[PDB]
Amino acid sequence: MNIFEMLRIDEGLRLKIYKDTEGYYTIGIGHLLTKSPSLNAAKSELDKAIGRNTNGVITKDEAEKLFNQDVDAAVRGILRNAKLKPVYDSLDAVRRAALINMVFQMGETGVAGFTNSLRMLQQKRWDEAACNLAKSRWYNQTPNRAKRVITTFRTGTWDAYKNL
Ligand SMILES: *SCC1=C(C)C(C)(C)N(O)C1(C)C
Ligand SMILES: [Cl-]
Ligand SMILES: [Cl-]
Ligand SMILES: [Cl-]
Repeated sequence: MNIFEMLRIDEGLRLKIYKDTEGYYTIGIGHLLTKSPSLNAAKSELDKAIGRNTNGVITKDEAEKLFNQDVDAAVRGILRNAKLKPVYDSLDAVRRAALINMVFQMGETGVAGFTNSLRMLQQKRWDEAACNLAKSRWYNQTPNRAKRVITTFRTGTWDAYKNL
């Protein structure tokens, strides 16, 4: 297991524009296109992202290209953020992946806002952190995915991703 395999499990792979869990136009391996309700706006975002006039459909290689960029953007976002960088630096490789996962799904700003959870993580109070993380819109809206990420923070193992 690694961050790519983890996120691939959590985000799936779809080669045609589809609506994510929040009803937002997405493609590939959880590549958010726009929050706009306009399919045309989403298609324009796609074309710009890929560098060609798509028919709202991409190849597996193109999906994986955007995925690589998105993982890199999540890491870059953590490292540039004053709240997230110290937490990330304090974590082991497995838990770092769990943090990258959260950033991929909700963005740098969103995760940086989890002040209490971040403190418990930095403190290495794993069970306390896990309970605190569950008290969120994030957990309520995507409970199976959040449960997997939380288990990863609680244990520092890939147990939540092994049967998957
Ligand atoms: S992480 C959720 C938990 C709560 C809120 C109580 C106190 C019921 N627990 O025993 C857990 C730690 C499972
Ligand atoms: Cl998805
Ligand atoms: Cl992009
Ligand atoms: Cl879920």
